[PDB]
Amino acid sequence: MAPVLGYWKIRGLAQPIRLLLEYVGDSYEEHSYGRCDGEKWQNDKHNLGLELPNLPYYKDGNFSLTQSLAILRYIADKHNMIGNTPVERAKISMIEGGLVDLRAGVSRIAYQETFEQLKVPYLQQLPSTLRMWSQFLGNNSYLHGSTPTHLDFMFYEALDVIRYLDPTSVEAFPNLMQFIHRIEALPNIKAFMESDRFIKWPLNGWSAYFGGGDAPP
Amino acid sequence: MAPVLGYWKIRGLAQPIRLLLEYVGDSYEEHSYGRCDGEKWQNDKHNLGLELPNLPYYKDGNFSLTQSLAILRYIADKHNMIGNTPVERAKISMIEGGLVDLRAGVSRIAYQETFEQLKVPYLQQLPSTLRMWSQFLGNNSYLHGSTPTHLDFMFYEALDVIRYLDPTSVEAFPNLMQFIHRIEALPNIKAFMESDRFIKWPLNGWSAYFGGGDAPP
Ligand SMILES: N[C@@H](CCC(=O)N[C@@H](CS)C(=O)NCC(=O)O)C(=O)O
Ligand SMILES: N[C@@H](CCC(=O)N[C@@H](CS)C(=O)NCC(=O)O)C(=O)O
Ligand SMILES: [Zn+2]
Ligand SMILES: [Zn+2]
Repeated sequence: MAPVLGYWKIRGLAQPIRLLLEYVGDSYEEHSYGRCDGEKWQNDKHNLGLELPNLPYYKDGNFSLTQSLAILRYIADKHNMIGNTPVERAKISMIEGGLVDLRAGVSRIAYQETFEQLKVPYLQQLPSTLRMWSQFLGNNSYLHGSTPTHLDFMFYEALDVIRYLDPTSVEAFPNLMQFIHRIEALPNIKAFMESDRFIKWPLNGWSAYFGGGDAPP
Repeated sequence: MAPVLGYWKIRGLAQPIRLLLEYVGDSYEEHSYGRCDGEKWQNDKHNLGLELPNLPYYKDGNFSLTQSLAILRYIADKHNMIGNTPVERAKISMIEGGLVDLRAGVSRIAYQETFEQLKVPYLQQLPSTLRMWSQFLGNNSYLHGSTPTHLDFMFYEALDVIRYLDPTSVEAFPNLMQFIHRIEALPNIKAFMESDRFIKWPLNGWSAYFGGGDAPP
């Protein structure tokens, strides 16, 4: 019995954790809740023993966790990706926070029925947001240090979702386009994404007006 | 030139940082932006050399940070409050993310015109969330370990903001009320709350329909 990752059968908040685990090659099992599996989650949520029940959850025998960033960080920490001194640990936590915000900017408007109109000031403001990430990355291959960390898988998934929302926005920054292909070329990431384990869709929860439904529109 | 904390002159995301800095008694300068000090922020932002510009920011010498949780954790890390093992560190990250959600539940709805109608489902769901937190605190004085951490100040603030929105919701859980009085009695915190540094209002941005404007309604 490997460590279990529990989440909706969507990319959402779990995709970076899935990408990280496949990158480092660790053993894990997913317990995936499909669109009609709400009751089953209601049962686990009551019975699993989670101290702060939520999705996603992570459970390895008696040890359990909720909160996407806590679970990412637990795996990142087992691999020495959360930095070495108070200054570095803090820098890494900043970058995390910004990447949380970058993904959630999509999430915040994607469930709204007025998505198509919220999209317009979203795209007016996005170039300055992408510019800041594009300048922060500069000509480094990765966000922090010289090898892939959890930060890169957060950043990847946010850039891939935004590129699907509006490709021209992301194409204005050559280094963010090259980052995207660099991650998809990491051999473990490429093998994952070619496997039947990979959830390509939906981006958000099924009920979203952008990146929802069972299949791309 | 002690450490600068920069933020709008609101409680919002920085209040727990102020309460923590106060609690450990470390020296710090606040640069506050008032409701029409927005142009000022843009100019400062221009010069602060922030890698990922935002508010709140924290700056000490040539070390700068954004993201509220990363600032909180840097201060907490310098005081041994982020945990001393991988399981522990992770657990603390999970509680933080929970507390981020707890406070953001109010912000999500507070800016909308339709706040008063969003409020109805919110308070339908609120007792089982408060119940989750009440059981997790259980008999302890503090959320994690036996002395106060950044966690407690995040929790205190979120509880106070919810107390305001609906006093009857929080009064149902005696251990949570006691928690609030405990935090309030802490000598450095009492002194802080009696000083004219202390920001009691607004809870959120001035433009919010709840916990906004110039004064309690
Ligand atoms: N801040 C949390 C958000 C988790 C959350 O909101 N989960 C949603 C799906 S994205 C959910 O279905 N939670 C379980 C529930 O509502 O019972 C995190 O990062 O894990
Ligand atoms: N997740 C971020 C959110 C920061 C944020 O949105 N800050 C707002 C105020 S609460 C802001 O005014 N940012 C300044 C700017 O965008 O220039 C954090 O926790 O610090
Ligand atoms: Zn590993
Ligand atoms: Zn100190």
